[PDB]
Amino acid sequence: GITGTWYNQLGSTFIVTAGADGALTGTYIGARGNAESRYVLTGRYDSAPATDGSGTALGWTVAWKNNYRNAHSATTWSGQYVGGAEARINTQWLLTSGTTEANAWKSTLVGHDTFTKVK
Amino acid sequence: GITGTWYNQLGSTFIVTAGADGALTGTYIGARGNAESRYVLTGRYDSAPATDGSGTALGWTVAWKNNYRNAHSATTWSGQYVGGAEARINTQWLLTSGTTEANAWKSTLVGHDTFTKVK
Amino acid sequence: GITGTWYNQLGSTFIVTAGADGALTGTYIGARGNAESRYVLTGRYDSAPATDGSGTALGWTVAWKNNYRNAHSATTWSGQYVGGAEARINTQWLLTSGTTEANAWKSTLVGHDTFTKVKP
Amino acid sequence: AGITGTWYNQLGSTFIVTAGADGALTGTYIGARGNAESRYVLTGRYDSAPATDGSGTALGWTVAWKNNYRNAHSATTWSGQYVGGAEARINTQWLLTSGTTEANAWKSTLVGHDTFTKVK
Repeated sequence: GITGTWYNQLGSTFIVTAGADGALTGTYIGARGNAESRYVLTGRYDSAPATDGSGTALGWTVAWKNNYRNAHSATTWSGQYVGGAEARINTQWLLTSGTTEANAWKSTLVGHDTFTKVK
Repeated sequence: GITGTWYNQLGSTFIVTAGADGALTGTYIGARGNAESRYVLTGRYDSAPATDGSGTALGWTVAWKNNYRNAHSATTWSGQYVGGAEARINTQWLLTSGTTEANAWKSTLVGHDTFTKVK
Repeated sequence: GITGTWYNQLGSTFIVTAGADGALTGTYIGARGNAESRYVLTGRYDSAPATDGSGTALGWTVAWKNNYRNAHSATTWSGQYVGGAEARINTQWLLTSGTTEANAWKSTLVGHDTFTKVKP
Repeated sequence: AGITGTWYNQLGSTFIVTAGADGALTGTYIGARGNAESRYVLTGRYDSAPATDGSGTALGWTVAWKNNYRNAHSATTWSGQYVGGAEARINTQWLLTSGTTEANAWKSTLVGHDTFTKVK
């Protein structure tokens, strides 16, 4: 149930394929929906989750460089998939920007996001 | 630079390869260091970093399932590689465990890890 | 504005008074709602926020010890109050438990809470 | 409780705290510069009856970055544990939230870690 298209609250889309070996691969698209707004995503997920109502643990990374732009940063999302009619991926995220050593204390933003199969 | 064998403060080993396409691929070997403790890692990095002294942003994910055990959890690391002599990768991490909706609020741990090429 | 009784999505109640000197003081009441689940809270907030439509930064702590029990843990919430129609405080939080050295890598939980003056 | 006194981080900041019998933490945070313009009030909570099995003492505290001389419209919360001994330390994780507009709330909060010791 993870393979497919997921949308967040702020306009982004990510298309992902969950491979049988635990791999997540796809593309993350920023609000602009532009070719310049498409980035590669890669991650991992628990390919044999509990069937007791627990979610399916997963994570993925996007580095914010493509052929058109580079923000010298990477985001990682860590969270869980929950299936059913109200299916959702609930995540918390870390965004790290390349900095000098003196500025390393403010290198990393933290936040959360929920994705759904419909907008 | 990034490609090689790295060690965290606690005794774990991260064997990584950085591809020209921005990809990170490798294997994580927990403190014990036997086969049952090896897990697949995948991630992404900024393959064209700034030239002004800043680090190179990167992230990766490990899902804690292999052929021998499954913890129904995944860790994502978010940070930056700082080169020179005494190369290091400084990270913050998020470990999420699959949980029921009732326990979702305690699903994610956070910490920090620093990796070096010297055990 | 910030002073009052606020509720999170999971049933808890936050009773707070915002002092003129930037002090936050109050009581946190867990979902159960009985006296065994009342805890003291203390914090700080920006008492002179920007006038450009930014939120008001704030934070507070609750150690999870009262006269009835002691979880050997403490939670800090960091966030901003956003005024308006349906006023809210958006926060992220860190809960650290006391642990030994060998287990300090799993001491700290991270999460997020949204509070409103209207109870779910 | 071992906690009262002066604590230093590696980046050059100092904090002076008093640990109250009731679980109160009160004090002053002094940034690297060292002058009055770099002094701010701190308040928090700690576990006043920690376990005796060698586990750390959970605590947290908040500073809002406003004094009489300046206002950065932000606040930090530190969540951690005190570990006693000859080389006592407070190990923490922190969140720094800045007040922002709603359109920028997604980049409102930084996370990091810091360790404080009794010797500079």
